[PDB]
Amino acid sequence: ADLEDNMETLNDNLKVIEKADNAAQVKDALTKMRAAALDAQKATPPKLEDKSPDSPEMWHFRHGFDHLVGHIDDALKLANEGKVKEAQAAAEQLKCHCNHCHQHYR
Amino acid sequence: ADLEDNMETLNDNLKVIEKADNAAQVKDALTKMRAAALDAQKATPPKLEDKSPDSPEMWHFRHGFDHLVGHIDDALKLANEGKVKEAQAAAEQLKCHCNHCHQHYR
Ligand code: HEC
Ligand code: HEC
Ligand code: NI
Ligand code: NI
Repeated sequence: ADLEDNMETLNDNLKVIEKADNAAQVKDALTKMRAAALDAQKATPPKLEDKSPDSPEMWHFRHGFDHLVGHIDDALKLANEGKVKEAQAAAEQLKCHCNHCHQHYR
Repeated sequence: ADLEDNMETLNDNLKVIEKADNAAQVKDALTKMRAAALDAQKATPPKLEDKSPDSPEMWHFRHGFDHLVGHIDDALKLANEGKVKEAQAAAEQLKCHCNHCHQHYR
């Protein structure tokens, strides 16, 4: 899968969590988001195609996925503890991670 | 200044920027936010007193302020270009940083 695919997965599944018709859909969507974020961390965004892997722009891009994965894991822990409403509230706060990275690099 | 006064400065100046309609107003408010964030960048929240300076929790707290200052700096550059509406949109996006740190450490 490519970066565009990963971003579609992130977008669809964030919306799944918001509209989840049952509690179990939340964990499943978070699981897919986690994998998409780790896959996207290994891509080069078009606006950074000139930059080397050691460039500060690429460093911040990769770090954004690490941080998103950490907050996905926090929400997964809540869901796995049965605190699914808390997990859904935590998932809503993931949008700020999308917005921040996009501000820089989308 | 203390943490609570620094936080009040950030809180009030976000609204100053939203209320503004010219580049000088936005620049002046962003400059005040920058000074507040810096004054608190080296401090320690109550819930982290018993933590090493290099602990993961302290490191994430400090990265919170460093990253907020970076995005204030980016919004300042927009104001300095006369890009009032873009600077205001960047300022509104700062709220993600506020809520992210609070949810971890408030
Ligand atoms: C960087 C660390 C990112 C994070 C976190 C998220 N996204 Fe992203 N996104 C990023 C880039 C660099 C791009 C541009 C990709 C390109 O090839 O142009 C995008 C793009 C999107 C898109 C549009 C995809 C397309 O087909 O053009 C969507 C729908 C999208 N991103 C969604 C999305 C969501 C919902 C995120 C949070 C859960 C998210 N992204 C995180 C970089 C980064
Ligand atoms: C961590 C890196 C933070 C960032 C970024 C922001 N804030 Fe914050 N805030 C933080 C702490 C640890 C605290 C509590 C301090 C304590 O000793 O309890 C706060 C508190 C506030 C408050 C309430 C003030 C009070 O006296 O309780 C407000 C109104 C506030 N913070 C606003 C605010 C805004 C608008 C921010 C972004 C622009 C922001 N904070 C960032 C830690 C951190
Ligand atoms: Ni975090
Ligand atoms: Ni950033």
